[PDB]
Order: sequence, then structure tokens, then C-alpha cells
Amino acid sequence: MRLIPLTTAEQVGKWAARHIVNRINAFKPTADRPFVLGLPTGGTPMTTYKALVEMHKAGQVSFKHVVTFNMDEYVGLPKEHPESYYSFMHRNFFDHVDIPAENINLLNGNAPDIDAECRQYEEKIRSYGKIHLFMGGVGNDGHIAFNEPASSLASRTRIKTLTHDTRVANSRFFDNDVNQVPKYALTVGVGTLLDAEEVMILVLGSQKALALQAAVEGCVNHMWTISCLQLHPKAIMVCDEPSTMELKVKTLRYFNELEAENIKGL
Amino acid sequence: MRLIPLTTAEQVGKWAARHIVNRINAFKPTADRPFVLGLPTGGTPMTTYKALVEMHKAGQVSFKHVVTFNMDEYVGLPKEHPESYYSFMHRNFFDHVDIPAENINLLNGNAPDIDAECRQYEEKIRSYGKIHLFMGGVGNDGHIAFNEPASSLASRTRIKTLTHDTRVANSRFFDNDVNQVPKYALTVGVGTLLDAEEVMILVLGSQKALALQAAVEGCVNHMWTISCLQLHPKAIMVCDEPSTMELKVKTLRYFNELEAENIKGL
Amino acid sequence: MRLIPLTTAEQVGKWAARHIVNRINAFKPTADRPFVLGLPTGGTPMTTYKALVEMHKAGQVSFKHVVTFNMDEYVGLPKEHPESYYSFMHRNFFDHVDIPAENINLLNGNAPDIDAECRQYEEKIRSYGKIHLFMGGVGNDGHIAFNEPASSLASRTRIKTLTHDTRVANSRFFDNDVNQVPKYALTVGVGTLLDAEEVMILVLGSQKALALQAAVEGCVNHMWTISCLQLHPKAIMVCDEPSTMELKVKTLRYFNELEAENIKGL
Amino acid sequence: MRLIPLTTAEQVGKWAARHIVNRINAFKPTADRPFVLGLPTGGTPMTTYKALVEMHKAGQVSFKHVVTFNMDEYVGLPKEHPESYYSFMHRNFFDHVDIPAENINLLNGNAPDIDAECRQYEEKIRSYGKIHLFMGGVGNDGHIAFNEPASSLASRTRIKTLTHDTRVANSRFFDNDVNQVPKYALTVGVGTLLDAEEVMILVLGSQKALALQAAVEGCVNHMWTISCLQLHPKAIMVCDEPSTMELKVKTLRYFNELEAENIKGL
Amino acid sequence: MRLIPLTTAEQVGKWAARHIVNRINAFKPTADRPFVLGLPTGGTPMTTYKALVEMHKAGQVSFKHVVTFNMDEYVGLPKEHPESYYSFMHRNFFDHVDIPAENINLLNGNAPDIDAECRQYEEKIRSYGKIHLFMGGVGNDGHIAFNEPASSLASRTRIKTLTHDTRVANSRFFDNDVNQVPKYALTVGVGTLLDAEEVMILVLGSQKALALQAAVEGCVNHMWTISCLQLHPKAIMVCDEPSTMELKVKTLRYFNELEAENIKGL
Amino acid sequence: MRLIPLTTAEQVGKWAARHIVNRINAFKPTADRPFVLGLPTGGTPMTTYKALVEMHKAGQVSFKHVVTFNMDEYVGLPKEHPESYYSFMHRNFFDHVDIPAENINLLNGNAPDIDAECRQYEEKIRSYGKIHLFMGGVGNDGHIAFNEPASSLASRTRIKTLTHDTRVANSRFFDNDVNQVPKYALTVGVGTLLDAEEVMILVLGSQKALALQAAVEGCVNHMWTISCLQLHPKAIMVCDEPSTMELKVKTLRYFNELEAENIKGL
Ligand SMILES: N[C@@H](CO)[C@@H](O)[C@H](O)[C@H](O)COP(=O)(O)O
Ligand SMILES: N[C@@H](CO)[C@@H](O)[C@H](O)[C@H](O)COP(=O)(O)O
Ligand SMILES: N[C@@H](CO)[C@@H](O)[C@H](O)[C@H](O)COP(=O)(O)O
Ligand SMILES: N[C@@H](CO)[C@@H](O)[C@H](O)[C@H](O)COP(=O)(O)O
Ligand SMILES: N[C@@H](CO)[C@@H](O)[C@H](O)[C@H](O)COP(=O)(O)O
Ligand SMILES: N[C@@H](CO)[C@@H](O)[C@H](O)[C@H](O)COP(=O)(O)O
Repeated sequence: MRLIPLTTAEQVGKWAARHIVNRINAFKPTADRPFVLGLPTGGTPMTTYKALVEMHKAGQVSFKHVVTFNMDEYVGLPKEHPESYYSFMHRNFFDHVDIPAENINLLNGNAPDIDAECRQYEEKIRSYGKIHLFMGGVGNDGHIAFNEPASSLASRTRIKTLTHDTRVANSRFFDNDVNQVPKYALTVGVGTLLDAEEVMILVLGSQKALALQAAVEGCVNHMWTISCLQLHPKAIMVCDEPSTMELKVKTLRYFNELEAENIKGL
Repeated sequence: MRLIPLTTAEQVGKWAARHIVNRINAFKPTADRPFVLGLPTGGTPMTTYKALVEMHKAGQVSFKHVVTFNMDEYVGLPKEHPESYYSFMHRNFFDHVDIPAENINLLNGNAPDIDAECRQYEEKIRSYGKIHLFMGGVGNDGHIAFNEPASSLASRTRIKTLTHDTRVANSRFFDNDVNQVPKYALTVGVGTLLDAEEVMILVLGSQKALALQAAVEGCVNHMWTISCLQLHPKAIMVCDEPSTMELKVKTLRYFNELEAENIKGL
Repeated sequence: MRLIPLTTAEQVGKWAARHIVNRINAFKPTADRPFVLGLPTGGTPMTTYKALVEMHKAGQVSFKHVVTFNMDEYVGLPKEHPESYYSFMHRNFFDHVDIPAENINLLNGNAPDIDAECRQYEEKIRSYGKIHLFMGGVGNDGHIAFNEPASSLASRTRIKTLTHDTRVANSRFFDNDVNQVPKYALTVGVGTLLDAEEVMILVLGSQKALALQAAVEGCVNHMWTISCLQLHPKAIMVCDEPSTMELKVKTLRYFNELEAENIKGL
Repeated sequence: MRLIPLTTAEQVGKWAARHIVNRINAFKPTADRPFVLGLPTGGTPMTTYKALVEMHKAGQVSFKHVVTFNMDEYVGLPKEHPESYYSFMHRNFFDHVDIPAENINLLNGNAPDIDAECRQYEEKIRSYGKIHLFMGGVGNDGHIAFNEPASSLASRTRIKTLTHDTRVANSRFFDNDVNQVPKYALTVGVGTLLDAEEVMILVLGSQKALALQAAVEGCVNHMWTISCLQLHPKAIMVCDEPSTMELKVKTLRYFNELEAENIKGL
Repeated sequence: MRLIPLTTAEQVGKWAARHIVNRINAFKPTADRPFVLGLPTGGTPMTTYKALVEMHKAGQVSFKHVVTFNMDEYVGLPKEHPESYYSFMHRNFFDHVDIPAENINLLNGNAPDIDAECRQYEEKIRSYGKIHLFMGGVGNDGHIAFNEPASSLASRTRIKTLTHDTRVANSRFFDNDVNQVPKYALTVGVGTLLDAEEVMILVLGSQKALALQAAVEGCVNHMWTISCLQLHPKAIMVCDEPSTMELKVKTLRYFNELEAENIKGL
Repeated sequence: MRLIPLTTAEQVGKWAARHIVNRINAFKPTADRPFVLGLPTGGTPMTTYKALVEMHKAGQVSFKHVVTFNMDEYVGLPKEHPESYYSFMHRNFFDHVDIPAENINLLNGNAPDIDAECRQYEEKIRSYGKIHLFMGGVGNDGHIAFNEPASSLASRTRIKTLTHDTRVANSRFFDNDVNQVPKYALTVGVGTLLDAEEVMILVLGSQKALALQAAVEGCVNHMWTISCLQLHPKAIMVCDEPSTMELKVKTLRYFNELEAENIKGL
């Protein structure tokens, strides 16, 4: 596993954004072979989305042939509601890049048949073959996507009931009223994520310190689904300073020297 | 993973039995496509077997096209010995249902060539393709089937030497004399179980509290093979009240509300 | 998992060597179907290599049709340097057996293109199909091959940066000067090892007690890659007396009686 | 140890206030034998102070013969700053009850001689003999008073350097600017609290869930100073619902049966 | 801490009895300076009482000048009920030795004033000065006396509410009906036991394996009150084979070398 | 607890020596009130003794009025053997400073009456009142003095049987032959060290990394006797870089900010 010990969130977004750009450009997407990108929502990727937009405007990357798939979406929340993941994605990303509407894949949290929705989503990923790079975040309780503690490490896209603690964390976007945040959400499973060619998790803040420790130093278990990365052949964790506070000295020492050159880019 | 927090063993058997019935009926087994069912022995499934028999007598299910495979069988114990798993199954189940003798698959604990026996068993499962629902229990030390601590999480059907503690637990059926219980037994491996489409573990009693905690809150490891369910995409654990005593408040809180409707059937 | 509790290193080598011999002879290798053997370097296998050489000289085994693959090799160290794994293997083994030069596969730690080297190595294993028996050791920090803590449990052959602690341990062969030991090394991944038909780990000494405990009693995690054996269907650990000091009484009791006959050969 | 499991902060405040009132009234304090109350500051005790004031105005208690000692104070914060513990204690309690000015004891965070201030504080406690009841809170990191992780369990009143997490936690009262929160504070040591006849800690909110678990279910250690209560012959922990989430079901169950009557004021 | 590793309960009884006899005889008690023996009830001490009686009848000890104090008694159980600790102590020991009626001390579980009964009990111990040897057992949950999980490590004689597991465990003596086992009991606290000159705990059976491990290898904590012995300058634990199963090989090894001579009475 | 995080053993020696010198000079010892220094042997204190001698020769301290008490001594080792602690203390310290022969206190490992030797040793400490500063080291297994795992935390000076790991560790000084290392030794108990006004432990090398972690981050337990310092009101641990590797980043961070000024002698 690769862990990139950075200091600031701004640095994390810059690093993470440059990485996505390098992968796309190295891949050389065409209409027949698009680059499939997995994407998250929340506060963590904000700097990354900003960096990417900056790079696109500078003519450094084009998304004309990039296909995207988002990790999840709230159930029952209106599409046009400012806090739906659909709104989030467009406001913060799509509205500023040249990605065509065909290439955008979001889970329909208002599908008449929830079960058909999840099944079709998996089918969509399969049709393109494989997600090349899946970017995401980690929850306070260690959940990846919305695979809350006790989710199967082999799970597929399905409807999931959120842990009260997650709703409380997410209530920031709902005027701090827990009663506002949806009790359920459609999410890609751990198995889905594991099928991706490369997984890149952004970790920012002290609230994620126990989660990061669980992912790096812990054992594989379904209570902290983020630990599934230990079984992934190409996992990367980009973190800032405060999120590494629960790690051992030797753990952070090892990674710091591995990435020494890799992060001096500034 | 789904955990059904129930109060009484009677409730567990009722829930578990109704689930098996719903799956079979929803499947609609025919002579060409039978429903393959995995089954355990011991004290835990007693209420389930009783419920099933009740439902069959009421004309709610028929086993005329259900194929069964049992988890294990003692080595060296005579078939007709009242405590052989062969005797157990017929006395407690088969003797009361309309399952034809062809559809019954039990491990021969007295096979001249133990190695050929296990290999043929695996072959038998393969010929039908896949076990649809595998029901089982959990040992005090967390063993699933007779996969004692240190059994490979990728293991196949083989001969296994029982842990002294297991023999002591099983001595209840041998007039409480440990010297009576067989030292070895043929058992399906963790890999075998994992190949099943759905796994349903019944957990009853305080003796299983540490085991249940290990399965739900613990990490995957071969010392408590029951933890292999964390890697299974369709695992269900039906428990009574005393078995949930080692869980965290939040863990039992989460599941109780998930199953709230699902268990109100009474 | 099988654990062979032995007393002395001499006993370990004897047991381990006899096992390799039995497997080869039972396999009956020919030019078209060779027996593929995985091999380690270090101090642990010394008695095993000696035993094997003794057995070959006695006409008990021939390596004329055995193909070998070594776990790793230092990067940047000259081939002819007495402490390169290439030198180690020939001095301690190849120089005394009848294995033809074609059948010897070692990682080129001085390849102009490191990435091509690792890829070709994997290809080499694939061409023969599958490694039949992979013998190895365990590091103080639990690393198998040079898959240091935090290596992916699904990893493939690649270049790896060694943990300072490993270099310190390996400095014994470099006149006790840490500055002498290479900072990097080419190594087969955990995924590579897992693809082998049977894995046999030799464990000798008190320095490996925490590692052995992690492998046998611990949970699967990438910090102690040796724990990957829990997911392997055919893993064997041969140990001496001092390495079992961190195990539980019951754990060593169980294995001692399982192998009672199996080790009385003396 | 007693743990009063209530649901809301309002209840915790009523139980706390009620318990203090009963101790005082049962004590029948006089000028020659006053009751000695140790007190905390922070968000936790807010409901308890409100209830105490109420009961006082209602003629249920008189602090005419009660001497108070506060746990801590910030170093270098002006005594008139609305956020100094001195201000907190007057604004929220002293300004509303009938306690003599000479009966109030507070650590002076602006003392020219810090060691002298602290020593004289312990000596002022000694002159009275002992603190009959010491009320307190618990920090996110499990700190009792400002005895941060790694504080001696036999510590006395001395100055302490506040952990970054505590400063961030306390920034709440300094308009969310950590830079405004004092870096140091004078606090009573663990040994000083252990010398009280009875200790009562108030735990509210999910943020203290880990602290509560460490206190109740953990072992004695100086990283979570709240663990010192396990050594106290008379410790009570009053908690709301969210703070008990990290506890085992059995643990909560026990305390629920235990305090059934004692918590039904209604 | 000394741990006497024996094989059988019979041996444990002989070592225990022998050790008590040697202390008394070495003490040379007189009416003006009696020996003070603290004693337990339950299945564990049965072999020790048998051996004590024997040695007495054989003229090896005289309890003429020995004062006894028992650890606990059930609240609300008739003194004449065959299962009251009073009955147990007479049936199994007092009725067979030469100890004066005035030298026997037992807690009255039917005392109208429970706090008074308990206080006077501590005062009766104080009048004699100190308990020279306090013999005891250990509960499945690690309880010493009836100091259930979460009992203060500095606790005194007081009433305690018995854990459901203890009641279920003790149902053995109430014809397996938990409803017949008293819900409360008067017991000496942890601090009271810590005040004895020497403490000797008897551990028998695999059911105590976890309690023994917590005692010997765990940390000091109030959930497993037997951990208080780590704080005692003179504690001995006499155990049989099954009770040591959860211990590390090294731990058992150490004690075996340590007590070699001391356990070879033969 | 204070932890001085330095980089090298040379620095640790300078900080240690400097701290001892300041205590003595600040104490202003006289013949009627001498300073009492407790001292250790082994490789760890080598740099501290060198620096003490230096400072002495430089006229910075006088041991004319300093009484010394050493922690331990080997049983059955000739007082003139170059490896006896007596020899160590003279060769490395006494032979170079101005301390009176009557001010030196050492345990006699060849005492005909071991209990008497040990008792009189505690009595000699009592006559002086108390040890003002007790300097020590830590064993790989976390032992303070020779209080091996499972030693009472309230232990006094007595004889102890050395753990095999300690003997192997100490073989360094007996030309690597464990058979030459004494099996027993007289040592001050945990309670004796806890009675010192201040304790200062020296930790050097990666081999002590686990001992340091147990001491700083672990819980109080008798398997790692160094954990007793958590109970000491005045304990300091001086460490080099390698010994801190098992600590959490946050833990090291805290101590670094804490000791910044205090470690910059330069
Ligand atoms: N909503 C999910 C991502 O789409 C989830 O994994 C999320 O990243 C996690 O809850 C962290 O959220 P944050 O970025 O707002 O901290
Ligand atoms: N015998 C096995 C099931 O066939 C085993 O898994 C069994 O379920 C387990 O030992 C639990 O037994 P119990 O149901 O008697 O408690
Ligand atoms: N060098 C590797 C084997 O090729 C590594 O796994 C090695 O076995 C391990 O470091 C143990 O070394 P040792 O045998 O020298 O103890
Ligand atoms: N500041 C101390 C109380 O005086 C401390 O114990 C406090 O209770 C703790 O930091 C928690 O603060 P809170 O009450 O604001 O949660
Ligand atoms: N009842 C107490 C002894 O008087 C308790 O310590 C007892 O030893 C423990 O409950 C174990 O009971 P057992 O001796 O019946 O196993
Ligand atoms: N022998 C004792 C010191 O007198 C012991 O505390 C010692 O410090 C410990 O065994 C470590 O030895 P070392 O100093 O040689 O590392």
C-alpha cells in the first residue's frame, strides 16, 4: 500500500489531482476506450476538485473521453436538492469541465425499483469493463463509500442504511439537523471498489485519525471497511498532517522516506 | 452481514425456518433444478427443524425436490449409533419430511478411503452446481462446521481432528463422558461454505457470546473460523438474547433498528 | 494450517528436507513436467539445504528435473558479491546438487529495467504453470519474502524498499554495518506466494516468536504479511522450541498431539 | 463503581444536583465543620448548575456553610476574561447562591510563583481535612481535570501543558480560534482527586463514548486518567444515552438493573 | 506472584492444605495471638477442606487458636438452608475440626441493618489486627469474593448485586434453577483482601482459564477483580492443568522451572 | 511522567548526569543529611557514568556526602569476578569519584542468609529515610531492576529467578555463553523503587522499543514491571531515537513540544 504523508489539505488535493491527470494522460483515452474514473462526495475531495478544475482550465487535461461513476447517492432526496450528490458533483466539478453528459453515471436515489437501479449500475461498470482509478474518502467509523460497519467485504452495489454517527457527521450540510439527513443511500459495495484497478483514498483531519490507523495498522475486518485496501494490489492513501496522529512513529517514518522525493514537488 | 436480534430460541427457529421456506418456494424447485440446502447437527438447530416439520405438515413446503448436504460426520462412529450425525438427521428431520433418499447427502465417516470420501463429496456439490442456502451453527471456540481454530480459511472438505474443548462440549450427547466422543470428523471446509450462495448461522446461548462477538466485531482470522462470514456477500446470523451480551451497545442498536419490521412478525 | 513443533534447528532442516524429497519423488518429475520449487535465502534454511545435499549425495533425490524460483534478490549488489542471494544459493545449494543451469531462476537485481525484470519473472512462473512447493522463512517483523509491513496481500513481484529493522537484522552478513546492506530488493509478492500449491515456512529462534504468534494466533493484516497463510489452503510451519514461546498453551498442545506420530521419526 | 445511565443531559443535571443536595443536607454542615465541594467547568456541568441554583432559590439547600475548590484554571488568562474559569464559576453559580466569598477557592492562573500557588492550594485543602465530594467531567482523551495523557496517577496540583486536542476542543469558547485557547493550566492532580471521599463524573454526548469505555471497561493506565476511578472506593459516573454507545451490552444491562429504582424520580 | 502449576484438583487441595498447615504451625498461635484464616465457599475449595480435616484427624494441626473470617454470604437466605455459606462452612469444615465456636466469623445475610453488619465485620477484623492468610477462589468473570466486574479495587465489606452469570453458575447448588439463587450477597471488598498478609487463590477447571489469564497476564482493571493480586506483595495461585490453557507457553514454562522442587511432594 | 526524547546515547548520558548533578547541588548534602542515589548496572548507564566522572574531575560535583544503593546483584557470583555488579560499580564509577567507602551500599549475592541480607538492605534504606533519586534501566521484557514478569507491584528486596531471555540478553558479558550467566539475583522490589522521591529510567536502542511503549502507552500490569512508573508522582524516562519507534506519533509529538527548551543544552 502506498501512503503519501502530506501536511495540508491543499497539498493533498494538488497531489491527488496531479495523479489523476497523469493517469488519464498516460492512458490516452479515445471514444472507443475511455478512462473510467470513480468519484466521491463530501468535504474531503474539495481541494482535489478545485485543483483538477484549475488544471483543466490551464489545458492540462480534458475529460471529453473520461467516464465517471460516483460511489453513492442519498435515497429519497430530490435530485435538484442542493445537497444531493447529483447537485454536489455538478456544482463542484462537472459544471466546470468538458465532460459530456453521456459519460456521467450517478446512482438514481429515486428509482422506482431500487433493486433494478443497483443491478444496472453494476452492469454499466461491466460494459466499460473496469474502473481504472477509484477516488474516495473514509468515514469517521472507517466506512468506504457508505459501506457502514458490518458490511460484507465482498458486497456489491445496494441500498444501505446509514449509521446514526454518519448522519450526525453529514448533518453539517443539512443545517446541523440530524433529522434532515437521509436514513438510507445507494452505494457501491466493497467488492465493487475492489474490482477497480487503482484505489486512491484522501484522508484529511483529526476526525479520521482512528480510521487511518485502522486502515494502515489494523487487521482486515468488516467493522472498518476501509481495511479492505489491505487486500487491494494498487491502493494509495493521501493524507494531511493531523490524520497521522494515531500511527506509530516507525509507520510514518517508513512512508516519509519512501515518498521523500515523490512529495518534494511541493 | 445481516444479524437478526431475537429473544428466544423458539423465535430463532421460527424465523430461520420461515426463511428457508420462503427461499425454497421463491426458487420453485423441479426435478431438473433442485434447491440445494446445507444443514448442521447439534442442539442449536432443534427449534428450526421442529418449525420446518410443522410447516411441512401444514402443507407449507415440500422437500420432494430439495437436495441436502450436511456439514460433517464423526469418524469411526457406527451409522446406526444414535448419536451419529446420520441418526441425528433422520430422527430429527428426514423421518418427518417428504425428501427422497436420493436427495440426501451425508459424509461417510466409515469410508475405507477417507480421502476419496471427501473428494467425492466436493464432486457431489459441484455436480448440482452450487449450494443455495447453507445453515449452520457456531462452536464455543468459533468453529464453523468442524473447522477448528487454525483451519485454513480456504479449506475444502477433509478429515479434521477435534479440539478437546469441542469434545467436552459434545460429550453432553455421550452421557457426559469425553472418552466417548470421536477424536476426528469429516467436515466441509471454510472454502466449501464460502462457495454457498447464502449462509445462515443460528446462535443461541451465553456460551456463544464470545464467538458471536468474534464473528461480528472481530477481525478475519483462522482461530475463529466463524469470522470468514465477513468475506461472504450473503451471510445472516440469527441470534437469541443471551448470545449478544459481548457486543457493543451501538452494534446491537444498529441491527435492532434494521430488523425492527423484519422481526415484528412475532 | 499445519504447524510442526520441533525442538532443534537440525530437526527442522531434517523434517523440512525430507518433506521436499517426498513431494518431488511422489511427483515423479520428467523433462516435460518438472517439479517447480520456491526457495529462500538467509540463516533459517541452512540446516534444510544441508539435509537436502546429504540426501542427494545418498542418491535419495535428483534435481535433474526440478525448476527453482527464489523469493528475492538485493538491488544494486553485484552478482559475484559473496552476499548476493545468487552467491548464497550456489555456495549453499546449487554447487552440490545436479540441477541444470536452465532450471535455475533468480531475480536479476541489476536489470537495466527493474519493471521488466519483475514482469518477466511472473511470466516465467506462469509458463511452467504453478509452483508446487514454496519454502521460505519469516522476518522479525513478520515479512514473508521481502514484503515488508504494509505490503499488499495481493501484491505481485516488484521492487521493495526494506525496513530499517530488516537491514539491521541482515547486517550480520555485512560485517554488522547497516550502511552495507542494500536499501532495496526485488521480491515475489504475497499474491505470488499465495498462488503456490503448498507453502512451507521454517521458523527458528526467539527473534521469530512474535512473528510466529502473529501467523498462528493473529488476524490477517498487511503489517505482518506472514498472516497471509491463513488464507492459504496448504500452509505448513516447521518450528523449533524457542519460536513457540509466545503461543498459548492450548495452541501448542493441539499441534503437538496432531503431529505426535509425524515427528517421532526423529 | 456506580454508573447512573440516564437518557438526557437535563436528567444528568437533575440527578447530579439532587445527589449533591442530599450529601450536604445529610452532612448538616456548620461553620466549624463545613461541607467541601470540588467543582469543574466546561459545557458538561451546565445542567447541574442550573438545577442547583433552582433548588437553592426553592429553599432546598444553603451554601452558607459549603467551601468550594475548583479543579483547574488557565495560566495567563486575565481573571476578568469572560472565559476564565473564575468568570465561569461566578457567572454560572456563585452569583446566584448564598455562599460566602471566603468559602470560595480558585487556583490563580496568573500567580507569579506557580509552584507556590499550587502548593498553597493543596495546603488549603489539607486545612479543611478533606473534600467530601468532588464533581467533575471527562475529556475526549479521557482526562480528569487537566491531567492529560501520561500524567502520574499519584500526581498533585501542578501546572500542565494542554494537549492540542483539548485546546481544539475548548476553542468552542474562544470563537473557534485554537490560537486564543491558553496553552497551559493549573490543575489538581490524580492523587488529589483520589483523596476525595466521593467522586462523581458527568459524561454527556457521543464524543465521550471512548472515554467512558476506557473508564468503565479499560484497564488502569495514565493515558486515560479517568481510569483512576477504578482505584477509588466511591466513584459515580452519571451518563446520558449517547455516551454509553461504546459499552458492552452486558455492562449497560448490569447497571440498568442496578440503578432501576434509584433513577426513577419521574 | 507465585503460581503453583499442578495437574489435578486433588493435588491443588493437598498443596493448599499443606501450605495452610505450615503457616499455622510456623506461626505457633496462642489465645493472645491467634492465627487469622480467611475462607471461601463453592466447589473449588472442596479438596482443600477434605485434606485439612484429614491432617487434623491425623494430629498435624489444631484450630483451637485459629480465628476464621469468611469472604461472603447470600442476602436473604435462611441460615439453615443447606446452601447458605454458613451451612457450607459447617457441613464441610467446622463440624470436623477443633475450632471454638467463638473463633468463627461469618457475615449475616439476614441482618436488619446491612451497612451496620458490614461495618462491624470490618471492625471485627481490625480488632484482631490482620488476616494472616486469606484463601479464595475466582469466578468465571474473574471475580474475587463477590466483587463483581466494575467493583472498586479499594472496596470494603458491603452488599453487592450478583451478576446474572454468577447466579447461573451457582444454580448448580439450587437444582439448576437460577430463580432460586439469591440476587444479592454481603462480601469483603477488594481493599479488605489486599489488607491480608498473604492471599492464596485456588483455580480449577477450564472454565476459569480466562480468569486465570486475566489475573496473570492481564492488566490491573476492575472488570476482572482477580487482577488486584498484581498489587499484592504476597499472592499465590494454585492451579490444575485445564485452568492454564489460556496462558502463554513462556509464562507456564517460567512457573514450572520456578516451582519444580516445591511441587514434588510425591 | 516526563519523557526526554533525545537522539543518541551520548546525549542521554549527558542529560542524565546533568540532572543528577543538579539534584545533588540543589540538595546541598551534608554528613548529617546526605543525598541518597540509587544506581543500576548494565550497558545502558555507561554514558551517564562517563559524564558523571567527567563533571566530577571538572569540579562540578562531590560525592563526599552522597550515599549509594544499587538495585541488584547476582547470586553466587564471586565478588571479584569482573562481571559482578560490585566489580561493575567500582570499575565504572566508584574508583573515579570522591565517595567514602562507608557511603556505598551493595547487595551481597553470596550472603549465607538470603532473606536476612535482603531485609537488612531495606532497613539500611530506612535508616537514611529515603532515596532522593533512583536511576535505572529497563529490560527487554519491561523489567525494572530484576523484577521479572509476574513480580508483585508492591514487592520488596528479595531474591528472584532470572527469565531465560534476561540471561540470554546478559550473556553479552559472559562471552556469549548463557550457561555462565547466574540464574538468580537479589533485587529491590517494585514497592522499594516506588518509595524513591524521583525515578529516572534510561532507555537506549530499538531492543527496548516494546518496553518503552508498554511503560508509556500500556496499562499498569506486573508482566511489564516498568509500568509501575505510571503510579509514581515523579518519573522521568530519558530515551534515544530508536527506542521511541513503537510510540504513537501524537505521543512523541506531545513530549517533543514539552521538552523543547529543556533538551537544548547544545
Ligand atoms: N459519501 C461517501 C463518498 O461518496 C463517503 O465515503 C464519504 O467520503 C465519507 O463519509 C467521508 O466524508 P467527508 O469527505 O465529508 O469527510
Ligand atoms: N457439528 C457442527 C454442525 O454440523 C458444528 O458447527 C456445531 O454446529 C457446533 O459445534 C455448535 O453445536 P451446538 O449446535 O450443539 O451448539
Ligand atoms: N530474504 C527472504 C527469504 O529469501 C526473507 O523472507 C528471509 O527469509 C527473512 O528475512 C528471514 O531471514 P533469516 O532466515 O536470515 O532469519
Ligand atoms: N476543564 C475540566 C473541568 O473543570 C475538564 O475535566 C472538563 O470537564 C473536560 O475537559 C470536558 O470539558 P466539557 O465539560 O466541556 O466536555
Ligand atoms: N463465592 C466466593 C467464594 O466464597 C467466590 O470467590 C467463588 O470462589 C467463585 O464464585 C467460584 O466459585 P467456585 O469455587 O464454585 O468455582
Ligand atoms: N540489571 C538491572 C540494572 O541494574 C536492569 O534494570 C538493567 O537495566 C536491564 O536488564 C537492562 O540492561 P541493559 O542496561 O544492559 O540494557
